[PDB]
Amino acid sequence: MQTIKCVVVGDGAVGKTCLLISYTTNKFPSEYVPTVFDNYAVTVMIGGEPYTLGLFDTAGQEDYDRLRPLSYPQTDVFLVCFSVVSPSSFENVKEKWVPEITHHCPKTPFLLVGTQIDLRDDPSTIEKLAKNKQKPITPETAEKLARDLKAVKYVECSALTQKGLKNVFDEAILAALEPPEPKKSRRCV
Amino acid sequence: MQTIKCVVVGDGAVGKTCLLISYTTNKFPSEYVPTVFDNYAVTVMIGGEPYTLGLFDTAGQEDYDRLRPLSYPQTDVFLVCFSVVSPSSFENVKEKWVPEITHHCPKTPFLLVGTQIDLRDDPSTIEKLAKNKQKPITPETAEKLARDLKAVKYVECSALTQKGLKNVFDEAILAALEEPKKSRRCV
Ligand SMILES: Nc1nc2c(ncn2[C@@H]2O[C@H](COP(=O)(O)OP(=O)(O)O)[C@@H](O)[C@@H]2O)c(=O)[nH]1
Ligand SMILES: Nc1nc2c(ncn2[C@@H]2O[C@H](COP(=O)(O)OP(=O)(O)O)[C@@H](O)[C@H]2O)c(=O)[nH]1
Ligand SMILES: [Mg+2]
Ligand SMILES: [Mg+2]
Repeated sequence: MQTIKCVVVGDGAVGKTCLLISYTTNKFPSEYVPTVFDNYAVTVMIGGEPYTLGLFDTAGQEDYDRLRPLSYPQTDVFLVCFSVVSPSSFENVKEKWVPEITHHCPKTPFLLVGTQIDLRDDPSTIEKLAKNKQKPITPETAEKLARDLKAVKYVECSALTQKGLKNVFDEAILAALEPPEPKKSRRCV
Repeated sequence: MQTIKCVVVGDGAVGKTCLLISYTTNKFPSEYVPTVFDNYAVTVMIGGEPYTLGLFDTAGQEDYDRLRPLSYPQTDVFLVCFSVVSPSSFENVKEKWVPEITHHCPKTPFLLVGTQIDLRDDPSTIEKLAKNKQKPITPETAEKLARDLKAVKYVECSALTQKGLKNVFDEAILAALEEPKKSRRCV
């Protein structure tokens, strides 16, 4: 009916699934994260006419490297997710994710989404980080990464406390608004 | 999950493509052989943890000279191949290959690989060599060059009889085992 496909991507355990399910049901899956890689839909009211926002989840694990890209076709905006309290995923945004996306979808915009920020203050997570890199990604450093990789922008959220969250998706909606007739329509293919 | 990139280089017709295909499939391409712009990813088991061995082929032809190096980055070890029954390929190892490789990848180890050894007796090949060539590169001779050009070592094989072949890659595996002090990764 006038679609907006947004494919979520990011290392594993980064909180991709919880982020979507949280956004869509307004309830963080506090007992079992649905093990199914599913699409989601939300009828957004952009302007005056409704738009179908297609939220697509992905399987991050390496095993899916050769398959994952299959869902990429016709995407409008991407969300490269990384857990604010696991530098691991953050490094991968650069070394793995952004490249993959660009490779397959060169004209498709993408936002850098920091996830699990609520944990930026959970001591045990900090005490665990101890391994010298006992430092959770800060907005300061993530932002530059956005600039370098050319992300439309950096937005961060907590699927647990709902903080930001919706914003991430508004930013996703606004970044995806393809032009009118223009042969320059970033819709991936 | 933990790789070892191995790029094969050598003069055309040296038996590069069959060397790979035969090693990976266990059967010499008896009726078809591509040009290769392909990649083979055998799951090697080093230690206790699996390693993905990336076998990359290259188009040796002069035309590809400025482009072929595009695959060089991320390489752990090199295989400079030359067909034992074609001195031409041999000379090119020193004059062409090692340098090219050296310049591009100054820290990446490489191995001197003699190919098509089984031909070192096919009369026709021999009698054709008659034109100033009573000798197909002997291991001893190649070995010498190995020392000179500082290759990790000289290994030879016959993609046809698969003789030695497997060894070539083991040596390739052992040569590429990057300690964490200095990574010979071609940048
Ligand atoms: N007899 C023999 N010839 C070989 C062997 N491996 C390759 N060849 C010969 O190689 C020719 C082409 O070599 P190829 O592998 O296509 O050379 P490349 O382009 O250097 O990879 C084939 O037509 C031959 O059968 C081998 O071990 N034994
Ligand atoms: N505390 C906290 N845990 C989160 C948050 N978002 C995700 N998780 C957790 O992250 C882990 C994996 O998240 P999932 O959504 O399953 O990650 P995926 O691999 O990216 O789909 C689980 O422990 C979730 O309980 C968040 O904002 N807060
Ligand atoms: Mg998931
Ligand atoms: Mg070839």
